[PDB]
Amino acid sequence: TTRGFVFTRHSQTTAIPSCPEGTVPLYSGFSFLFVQGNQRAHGQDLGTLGSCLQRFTTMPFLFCNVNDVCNFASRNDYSYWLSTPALMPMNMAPITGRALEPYISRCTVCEGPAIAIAVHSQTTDIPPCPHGWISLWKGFSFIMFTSAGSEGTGQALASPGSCLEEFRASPFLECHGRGTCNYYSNSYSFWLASLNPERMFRKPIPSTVKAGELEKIISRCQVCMGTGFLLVLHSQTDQEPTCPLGMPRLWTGYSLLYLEGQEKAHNQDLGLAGSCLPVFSTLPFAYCNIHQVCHYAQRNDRSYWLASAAPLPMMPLSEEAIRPYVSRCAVCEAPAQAVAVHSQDQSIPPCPQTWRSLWIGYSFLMHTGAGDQGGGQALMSPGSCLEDFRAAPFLECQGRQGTCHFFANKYSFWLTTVKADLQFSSAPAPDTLKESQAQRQKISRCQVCVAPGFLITRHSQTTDAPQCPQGTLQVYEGFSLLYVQGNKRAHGQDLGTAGSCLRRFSTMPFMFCNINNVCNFASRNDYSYWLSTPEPMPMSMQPLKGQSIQPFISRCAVCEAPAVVIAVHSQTIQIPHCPQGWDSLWIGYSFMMHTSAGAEGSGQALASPGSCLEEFRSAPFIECHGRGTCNYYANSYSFWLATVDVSDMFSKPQSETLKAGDLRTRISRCQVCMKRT
Amino acid sequence: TTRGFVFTRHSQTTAIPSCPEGTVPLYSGFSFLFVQGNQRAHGQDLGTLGSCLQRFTTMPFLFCNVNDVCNFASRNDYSYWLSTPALMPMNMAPITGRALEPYISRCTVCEGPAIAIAVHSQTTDIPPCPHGWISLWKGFSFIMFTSAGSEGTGQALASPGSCLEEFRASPFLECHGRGTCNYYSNSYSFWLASLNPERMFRKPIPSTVKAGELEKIISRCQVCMGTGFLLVLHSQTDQEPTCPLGMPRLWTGYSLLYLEGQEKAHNQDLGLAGSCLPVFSTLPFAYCNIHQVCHYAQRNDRSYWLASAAPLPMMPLSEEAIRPYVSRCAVCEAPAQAVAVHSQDQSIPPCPQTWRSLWIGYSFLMHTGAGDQGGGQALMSPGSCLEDFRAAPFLECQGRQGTCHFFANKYSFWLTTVKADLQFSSAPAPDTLKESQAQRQKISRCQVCVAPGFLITRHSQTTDAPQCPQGTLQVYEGFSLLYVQGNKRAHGQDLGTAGSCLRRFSTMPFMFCNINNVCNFASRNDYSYWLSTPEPMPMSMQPLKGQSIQPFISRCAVCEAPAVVIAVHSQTIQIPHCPQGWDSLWIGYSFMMHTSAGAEGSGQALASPGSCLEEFRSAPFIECHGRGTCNYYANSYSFWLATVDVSDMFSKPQSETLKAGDLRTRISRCQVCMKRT
Ligand SMILES: [Cl-]
Ligand SMILES: [Cl-]
Ligand SMILES: [Cl-]
Ligand SMILES: [Cl-]
Ligand SMILES: [Cl-]
Ligand SMILES: [Cl-]
Ligand SMILES: [Cl-]
Ligand SMILES: [Cl-]
Ligand SMILES: [Cl-]
Ligand SMILES: [Cl-]
Ligand SMILES: [Cl-]
Ligand SMILES: [Cl-]
Repeated sequence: TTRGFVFTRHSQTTAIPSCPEGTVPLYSGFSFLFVQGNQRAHGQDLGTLGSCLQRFTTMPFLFCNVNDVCNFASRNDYSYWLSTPALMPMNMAPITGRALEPYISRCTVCEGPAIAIAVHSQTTDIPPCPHGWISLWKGFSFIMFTSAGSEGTGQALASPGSCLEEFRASPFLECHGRGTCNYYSNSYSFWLASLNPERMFRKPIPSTVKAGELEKIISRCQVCMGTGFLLVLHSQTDQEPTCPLGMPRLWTGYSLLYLEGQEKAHNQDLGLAGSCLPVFSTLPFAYCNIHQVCHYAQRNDRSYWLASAAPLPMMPLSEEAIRPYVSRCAVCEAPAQAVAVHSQDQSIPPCPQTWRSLWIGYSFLMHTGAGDQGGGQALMSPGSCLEDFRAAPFLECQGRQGTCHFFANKYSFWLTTVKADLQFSSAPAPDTLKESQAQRQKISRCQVCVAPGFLITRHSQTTDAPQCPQGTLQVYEGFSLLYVQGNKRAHGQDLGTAGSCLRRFSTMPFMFCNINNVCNFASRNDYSYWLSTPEPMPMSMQPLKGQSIQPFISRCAVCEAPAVVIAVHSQTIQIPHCPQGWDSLWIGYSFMMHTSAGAEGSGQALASPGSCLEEFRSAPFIECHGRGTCNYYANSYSFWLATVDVSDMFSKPQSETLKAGDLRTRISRCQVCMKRT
Repeated sequence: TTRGFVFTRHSQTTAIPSCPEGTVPLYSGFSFLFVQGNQRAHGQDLGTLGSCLQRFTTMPFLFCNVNDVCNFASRNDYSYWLSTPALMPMNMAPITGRALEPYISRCTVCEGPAIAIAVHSQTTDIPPCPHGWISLWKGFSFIMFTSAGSEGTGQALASPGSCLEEFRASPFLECHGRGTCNYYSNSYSFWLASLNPERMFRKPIPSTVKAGELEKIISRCQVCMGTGFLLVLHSQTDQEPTCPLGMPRLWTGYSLLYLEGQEKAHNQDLGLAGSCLPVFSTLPFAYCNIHQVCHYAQRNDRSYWLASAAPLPMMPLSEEAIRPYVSRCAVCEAPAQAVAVHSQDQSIPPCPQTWRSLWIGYSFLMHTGAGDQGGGQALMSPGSCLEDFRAAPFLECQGRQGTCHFFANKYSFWLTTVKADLQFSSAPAPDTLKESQAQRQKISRCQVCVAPGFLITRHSQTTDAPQCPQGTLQVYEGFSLLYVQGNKRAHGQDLGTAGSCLRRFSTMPFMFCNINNVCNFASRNDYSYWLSTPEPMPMSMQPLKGQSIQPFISRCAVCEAPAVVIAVHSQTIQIPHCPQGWDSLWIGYSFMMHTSAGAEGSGQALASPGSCLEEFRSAPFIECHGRGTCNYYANSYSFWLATVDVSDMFSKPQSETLKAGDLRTRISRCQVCMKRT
């Protein structure tokens, strides 16, 4: 019955969890939440296999530099794991060694015949599964978390990872490269709140709860399995959108862009059903601390939503005045996966023949709100294809104040057109565009299409386009885009997805727009980052410009596969076996995250082929700028999953500095696998 | 007896503190710690008059945008105040309204005949004052603090503000524009630790203490008054420097650059005695939480120190191996204040005649270490003039690990030479310099001189240089530098100091250097920011380049004054009176901080003339880039101290959005005053 749809279940105890009825176990492990390296957090969604590591260690990664030197457990980095209810020592000492085992949650990776999703009631009642869908488990609506330095990450709200079966004010441990784990007083968990749906557009009522009553303010959820895929539509108006003909509507709601707790953004991809919340609030979440206290509407947190085209307000909108400004959404049951295609051109890109066209739009890439926070869309996701271009596509809600507003620091970023024959030859030509039609003519266009198969991306890490893996068919060739950085905020593209493969290269493939309806292209200090090749730097070590950039940029192919493709990781020097019933596509090294300018960066999902780079490189990417230059920089860092022998589990990490020939002895291996059908 | 040397004393109770014997009170108020606006913290040193505000409110500032609109208490910003021992409600409810009064510490601003400094024992014993100096009070060694989003700030370690008379695990309250204040579980205080001086170069011993024993790990201090000024020397070698002839040596130590707690840097200016710590440690501090628990060496914090010229290590230096790599320092008693003069030229700038020359060096501007953290030097401070140029002038110590190392992401930033006759005409010419002599020839030179008077800076906010205020003499004219941003990290120059007045303009007045001994100028994506003029943007709204930049840049004058100059702020629409015995220099508006790209920014000290801008402007500064462009941007924000009527004190801030004609009705006024002699 199984067809390659893989999810994780977490016990939150020392017990290894059983797979739900109708699904089969692939392997079990320890519940891995996120890493924090060079002050940057990078997580693995709890519903995906990347959150289940077979080998526990307080330091599951290492980092490498442009001098071809790697450092393991030798600086001041962190890892975080879901915990059990085991009580900590009374003297508040940390735990080390094998004594850690009773404290770490266990997990099991399961394969099912169809996708598993989470649905949330946003009340204290358990929501029903969508009609026809089968219940896998019930739980509590878990969103995000922060710990050291207020760094953290979150769950996609339609992922099973957003539905924890046991409520915990303190669901996770902070661990150090030093070998210790503990709970700390700034370790915070964030949950969807139980809301009054009649008060959507009214000021939140503050509440503080203590042990014995914490669950009275927490939303409930179910994880459900049903055939088909989820298609998400955002109207960008105050009217609910209608589903494509033949696709049943599962629910409607309000277009959630991101939530911000303790000044840390947690975004929902607009193409995923977690971006469609049935119950709006200026503050749809609460947070809890390790002292078994939860606070709702007691500090300074906020929310961000896609906006309608109602006229810009001159001052914050209060309570009921908010309603006409929030975009609506629908979640529809589709027979296959929808993807966005982008042209980097004024012309609308056609859907491949036999692929059903759903809508056409403009290429929406990323956004920044208050502070240095923001987020962005996956270019392979329909959430990157908005039917209506808007310089100001989103609003901010001031949480407790019960208002929303468009403040002047809001930026939207859009993929731009690129002249096909001028690639490399010239620097981006800066421009400032003040009229909406002028702007629309410089923005990349897109079309959302239903694909009969699955798309994966492969990167050659050379100047030659790679071949697709056995049994797949090349769709197009391109250039390996790793991430972009706009207004200092980094936003990545999953290297296993088509957004990491742009058909046209530019050092500045996007522009930004403000609430004054003025857009600026290549006119500030922004970046693009690309996987790179073995090409050595010039002896002068000056940045490359123009045609001299070409030999440095990795190429890629997007490949059409007949079945689902995943990556698995051994955490050893051995190649991990593909799960039974899956066939090998390629092998590689476990690539997890990266940072460069301002220590901003992004990372890979371990479940994705993008986490399995076929050639290890201490310096796998090059940094480009809107002014038309590219170079390597001394603070460009790569992060890799580490090997963990049985003797490395639980014990103090053996800190080490490794030079060139001895690097890959500590790098985990991986295999990219495709379900056999 | 008084001669214009002004400091603050804090009671940490509801009692208004008396001034120490031999000093006279100027006014009293409430103990103000820092603001957090647009996710950026900006503090007022607790030893300075900026930490004593007469009118308490939970929202003492507002912010303004490039559309000439200001917003007061309408977003999600914070203020922080020193607290009393008053107990909070049992249900953990926040406090609002007049009920806040018993919780806010009081302060008194005092004038004395000479400077007041803090000295720290780094033990549980009280240190003696330097020989001949008079004790003002005793206390506990307070460094820094973090709260929401792990934002916070710190005290200069030779400031009286680093010596709190009562130890408190929870010394401060977090307040909101909403009108609430409370303690939160992530509100952390950081203190110098009690250290074993025999274990300076050994691994820290971890400790966790609870109520009743917290002070057993906390350093003690005294605040002392003595005639003369402090001169700080850094050898950049493992040998202690010798004081200039005629200047008694007060102490020697190790060159502290910055400390990092919860991933937040707190820097010590290298020209201030807080950068010279007698007792080295890889972790010289501990932290406490509001649950009356303090932790030493239990997490992942670190320290940074100036380095010697010993050869670069291939792996971290462990314990005793550290010693030859840490720079030494001396603190000397000087008869007048020493300042740095910079040439922006290969030629050494001469000391003004009659000013005593102390040393010559290279212009050291800023630095970045792990993550997005770092700091920098005031160009008027001798700490910006290092005798030996070093691409890698500082090292990082990994705290608990008991190691130090030079990792590849470390950057040093140096002020560069500027061709006098090429200003404005051409964009900066990018260059990559790989040889030390080549680098030294592109770096600005400096000389440290003893000045017989005091220097202040005035900004015209027009294209004309301003006149110096009455009774002062112009030293030079220049361009108004507000701050720089390198590797995304912002670093400001106090607008009341000569570092905010550069004789030569460039959009890129600095370069950066890495541990591979390679320096890069105008070759990445860095910024400079300048006070601006009334010049309107071009209709195209494209960035300015070349000679078109000139009409946008504010000019300044540096002025020599016969006596100390301060600013005072009314928090009302009325001009504050100068203190008795002080004469008026100019009046203005209370300018506190600013942010632009990435919401990075800097701010002003309320004690400084730099916090008193003579013309209010919603958009007082323009953003320039290393590529040679300048423009205004929609996220360029200014922050101003707000007016607080008696009816605004304690009560809920009356949130308001203000347009152009009604802006200054909510802007505090100020006066710049000079001691009459
Ligand atoms: Cl580490
Ligand atoms: Cl803690
Ligand atoms: Cl809140
Ligand atoms: Cl604004
Ligand atoms: Cl740019
Ligand atoms: Cl570099
Ligand atoms: Cl506010
Ligand atoms: Cl809390
Ligand atoms: Cl620590
Ligand atoms: Cl490194
Ligand atoms: Cl630059
Ligand atoms: Cl802008």
